[PDB]
Amino acid sequence: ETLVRPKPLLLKLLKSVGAQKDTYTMKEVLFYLGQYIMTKRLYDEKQQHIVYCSNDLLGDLFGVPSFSVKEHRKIYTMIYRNLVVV
Ligand SMILES: *CC(=O)Nc1ccc(NC(=O)C*)cc1
Ligand SMILES: [Cl-]
Repeated sequence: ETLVRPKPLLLKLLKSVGAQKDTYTMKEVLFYLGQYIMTKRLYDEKQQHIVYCSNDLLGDLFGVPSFSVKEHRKIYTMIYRNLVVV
């Protein structure tokens, strides 16, 4: 029950999947992020652990063109840089 407040771009991403609160648990942020990736089918249909996020809000957010869902350290860093732990 780490509570977080997302930065503007991450809030836009969360609201695009129906999450309109301003404060979240980290678990909620990760959940919505995964729902965003799935709905927009940003993962590679043949290599489904690879997310291509160039030219998308998620890439603008993360500042990378792609990442593997298995890269937890990198993903947590990119998420942390886009919110404030309160
Ligand atoms: C179904 C599936 O792929 N589950 C899964 C569980 C855990 C992890 N990684 C870690 O817990 C670090 C990957 C995939
Ligand atoms: Cl932002």
